[PDB]
Amino acid sequence: KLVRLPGLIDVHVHLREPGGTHKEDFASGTAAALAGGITMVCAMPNTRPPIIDAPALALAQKLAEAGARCDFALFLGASSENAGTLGTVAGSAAGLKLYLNETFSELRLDSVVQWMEHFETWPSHLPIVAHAEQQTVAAVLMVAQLTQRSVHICHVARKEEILLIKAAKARGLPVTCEVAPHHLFLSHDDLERLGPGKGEVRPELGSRQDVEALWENMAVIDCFASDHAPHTLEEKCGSRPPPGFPGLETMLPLLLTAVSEGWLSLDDLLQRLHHNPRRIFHLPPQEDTYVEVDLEHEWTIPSHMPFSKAHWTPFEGQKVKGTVRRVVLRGEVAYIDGQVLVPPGYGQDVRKWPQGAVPQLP
Amino acid sequence: KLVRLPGLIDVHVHLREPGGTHKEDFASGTAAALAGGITMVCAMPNTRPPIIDAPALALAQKLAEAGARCDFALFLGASSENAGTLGTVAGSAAGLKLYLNETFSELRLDSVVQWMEHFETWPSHLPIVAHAEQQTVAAVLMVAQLTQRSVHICHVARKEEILLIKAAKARGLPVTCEVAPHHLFLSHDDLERLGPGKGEVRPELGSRQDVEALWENMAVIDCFASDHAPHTLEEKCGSRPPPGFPGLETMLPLLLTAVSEGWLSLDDLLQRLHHNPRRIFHLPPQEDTYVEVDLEHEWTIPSHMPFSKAHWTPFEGQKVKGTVRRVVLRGEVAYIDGQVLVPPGYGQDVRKWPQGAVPQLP
Ligand SMILES: O=C(O)c1[nH]c(=O)[nH]c(=O)c1F
Ligand SMILES: O=C(O)c1[nH]c(=O)[nH]c(=O)c1F
Ligand SMILES: [Zn+2]
Ligand SMILES: [Zn+2]
Ligand SMILES: [Zn+2]
Ligand SMILES: [Zn+2]
Repeated sequence: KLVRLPGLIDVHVHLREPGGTHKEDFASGTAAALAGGITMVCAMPNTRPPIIDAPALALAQKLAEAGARCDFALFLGASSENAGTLGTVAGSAAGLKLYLNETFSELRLDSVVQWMEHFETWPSHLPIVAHAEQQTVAAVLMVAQLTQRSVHICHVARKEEILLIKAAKARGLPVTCEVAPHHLFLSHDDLERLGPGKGEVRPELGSRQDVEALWENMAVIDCFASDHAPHTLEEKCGSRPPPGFPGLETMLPLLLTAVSEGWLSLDDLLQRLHHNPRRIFHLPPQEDTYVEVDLEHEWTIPSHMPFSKAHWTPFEGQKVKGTVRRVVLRGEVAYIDGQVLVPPGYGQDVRKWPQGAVPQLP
Repeated sequence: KLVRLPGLIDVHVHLREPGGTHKEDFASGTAAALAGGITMVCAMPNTRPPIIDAPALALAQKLAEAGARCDFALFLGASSENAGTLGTVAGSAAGLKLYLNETFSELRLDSVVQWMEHFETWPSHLPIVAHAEQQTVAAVLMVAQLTQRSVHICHVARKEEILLIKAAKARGLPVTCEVAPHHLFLSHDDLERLGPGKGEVRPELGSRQDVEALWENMAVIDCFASDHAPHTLEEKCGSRPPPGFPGLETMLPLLLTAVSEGWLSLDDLLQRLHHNPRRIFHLPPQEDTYVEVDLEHEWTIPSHMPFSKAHWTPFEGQKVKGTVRRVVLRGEVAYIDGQVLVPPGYGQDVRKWPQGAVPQLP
């Protein structure tokens, strides 16, 4: 007996096109998405060139429209130079992403005053999300209150962070957050197995106490999002390993295993992979779209999942219960039992749908 | 310049058919809904006969399918005799409604043990909502924790109640709630104008401090819902006035006025009249459905709105800014500038849509 789920949404993926297509491209990454039961993705802007101006966004839109197999929205990225320049294209993006900790030079902000400038100039009705670790969570929350608007915290990974967000919500502050599967299912205990290269990720893997705190505070977690961050094994095992894990193909099997174990309910999962992503990012419904899963099938994650060009996974060897059997996207069979059946280019930019525009006052 | 909104959802209406059709019927009440920018309603079960068994639900479904002009789901009602008997029809209903304070004999529960029995036997994946005032909020929350499931509190009307819910959410308990417009825009101060008959409503009108507490704690309010409770003027002004206000045609104009005044944002409104209703009750999207509003037009609420058979309103004389200009429902023009253009029977039972079934484990 298969269970029908709505089309799931991952609001945090890195699809590496343009400029890193040996790691992933729209076609391979959205294949990975569909195989993971994900029918809509929001793609981060730290590509090469990064999506920090209108020409780069225009290029990325065409690459995505030609390569994506599932539907998508594209983030714009904040830079030290583009505050106040994005007004005409802001509504066409998923939102604005701030890299407030480590990143490459083009996305680095050197002063909290630059964060303030972005919060002040980005249209107030559109989403802002932040990579903000440890005290940076408190700092960006302060900037949000000074400018009287909301903020969404990406990949919350620590007891410290979820408890700060919990306190902020108790005071009625408009903050939401997401958690990635590696911060719920991996910890320091796994670093010996993974090694120092494979294990590199930002936010880093937490302690067992961090993991337990995120589970205990599930009510504070608005979304799950993979932070699909593909790099090849050569790169992860080399002399300057880049941080990040691929995760699209493993995130739903891991969470379905947790559901089967009673760690959270099926509704808890669907709030965090469907309803709350929709409502935080104003993402439109997908007509005739659904995912059929088998909650009985037991399997062991292999050394690499079939589709991501990363060709490795930190979850190798984990026993899971739950698998994606079939995905229907806008009335076409998109995935069955390991076979992707929609071509590159089938996916669409949801921000161009009339129902995908963010409502605003005139 | 008109603003396009998604199709709004009111999860708490009384449409009085069967058995009170001089007060309202599916056709007139859903006309009122469309004129208020509402494209989907959840209808309460305290009709005559009340919707407390499978035959009554079957009758109500046909009456709604023949009379409704917008889409709908129908609540089942808890009784002293039907716990453990609703399993085969539960998934076809909006949810289960508990009347825990005043109601008529057929829906009265005489013991908290009967509440426990309903929480124990109603399928755990389906919604339960409660009329639960003052300490009854705490009592039903206790029953929800004893049975390890969620509950939704209807029309929260008091500082006492919203602060108790706030405390429950801070402890991570699965509770949501709704607030009706009369508890945000009317108070004790209005009882002299309204008189003792018109002013009868349950929950009663609150103090200015109650109203201010609900606004201050907007972050705790998950949904707005009208509690559209129509009775004729003759009945409201008679010797045994029934409690309740009509509200479908006034609720969005009132809240749009608040948005124009800066009391809450347009997003705050759409979370509470669209996204959160969807996700709490697992209600499906409506394809090709949207509402165009004019946020500039100033007008004064008259002595009766055009469509509700109640033919009166407690908001008479309130100055509002904001009006519904056009409603499109599933690709047909449903309402323009005071004219309803879809016939009785156009509306459908969303629980019969494949996307409208509540996901559950096998
Ligand atoms: O793009 C990446 O690889 C990446 N990887 C990470 O582990 N963290 C990031 O914040 C990031 F942008
Ligand atoms: O149906 C009604 O009129 C009604 N009216 C109210 O004012 N409160 C109720 O709880 C109710 F069921
Ligand atoms: Zn990041
Ligand atoms: Zn990332
Ligand atoms: Zn009630
Ligand atoms: Zn009611």
